[PDB]
Amino acid sequence: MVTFHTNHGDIVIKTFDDKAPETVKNFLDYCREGFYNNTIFHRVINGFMIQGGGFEPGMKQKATKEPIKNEANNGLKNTRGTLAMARTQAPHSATAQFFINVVDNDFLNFSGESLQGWGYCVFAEVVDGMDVVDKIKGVATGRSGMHQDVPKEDVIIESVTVSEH
Repeated sequence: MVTFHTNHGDIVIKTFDDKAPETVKNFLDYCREGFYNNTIFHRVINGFMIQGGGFEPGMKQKATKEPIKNEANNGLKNTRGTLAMARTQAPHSATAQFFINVVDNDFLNFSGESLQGWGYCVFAEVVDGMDVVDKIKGVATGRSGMHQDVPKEDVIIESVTVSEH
């Protein structure tokens, strides 16, 4: 279990370790090491998703570890409340950034091991705190340089709690 302690409340997450083993290992390593502490949700698009795990207040992008294999061929779907890894164009480019689907986003789902089909790897889901996710998704946003949909007031992950068996 992972809990993001945000300045708007707790987001409580169950991870799908066996379905996305490299992804969950990467995520938990960042959690346990404090990487997500003092990071923001820097991209909030109502009716789509909320994204974080990369920037400190002031839009300061942190150094990450090397990227991970895309495990989206695990059959898990980007339904409302799931977490998936953000990434750039290359399939195996995810590092620390993740997003929470706020509606079902079928168009993000894996359809093939290809540039257009690889999709976005689901590795966890919110089990409590969707009210907090729903508060975040409705905040006022604007531009920061190249970035769009940046909350005008910082939505901050202050700390995390990891519990494992």
